Amino acid sequence: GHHHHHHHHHHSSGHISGDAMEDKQERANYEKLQQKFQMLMSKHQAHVRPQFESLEKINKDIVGWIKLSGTSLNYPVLQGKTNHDYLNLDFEREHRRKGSIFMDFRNELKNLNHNTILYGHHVGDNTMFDVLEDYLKQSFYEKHKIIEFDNKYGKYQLQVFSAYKTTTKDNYIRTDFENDQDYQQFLDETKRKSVINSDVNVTVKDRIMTLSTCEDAYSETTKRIVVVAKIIKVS
Ligand code: NI
Ligand code: NI
Ligand code: NI
Ligand code: NI
Repeated sequence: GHHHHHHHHHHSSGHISGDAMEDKQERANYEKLQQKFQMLMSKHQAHVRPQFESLEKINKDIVGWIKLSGTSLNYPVLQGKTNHDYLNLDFEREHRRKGSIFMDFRNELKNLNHNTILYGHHVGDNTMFDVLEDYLKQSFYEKHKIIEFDNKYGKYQLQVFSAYKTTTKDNYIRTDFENDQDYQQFLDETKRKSVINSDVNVTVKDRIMTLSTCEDAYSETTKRIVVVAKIIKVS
């Protein structure tokens, strides 16, 4: 008939059965929010501001939405005053190990900085940023070159051009650069590190978005997966 998932998923705790009740409840909350957002989008076909003004009623910290068709990446983007505000908090401001997909506290929304950074968990249960790992394969990249990114000030597409693995020590990412030479070096370095080949033209006149896995404090994880994309304005 008309099914969004392999199996039917109950949303009310009282009807959720089986193992991992909590995980299923967390999943239910995202499914509910995805539905609310999808209806908002289909309704405001000519704009994007109303969609987010509606989401802000839930939490003013919801500053965007990121979605990749055919994958589990379909979540609200949170932003706090630090890069750990939403590390272990969901969009309802409830404590959750996986937290939220969140934007670096330094980034602007109305007029994007040179490099906009989003962070998310990668626990390997096919949620949040687990999808970034799939980008390390050329086959997957080719079929998922465009990611949707929306915010109150516009609708964008992220044209993926680099995916690689690094350490968890690499904790300082620049949002803007001293000059074109440094930005050019960053772009060149980004393509150089990529384990996948891309034909995307990115120049110093362009803006990019960095998607990075992020781990819990005092975690054993040693590697991070990074995916970088060129930001394209849709409407
Ligand atoms: Ni079933
Ligand atoms: Ni269920
Ligand atoms: Ni049932
Ligand atoms: Ni608390």
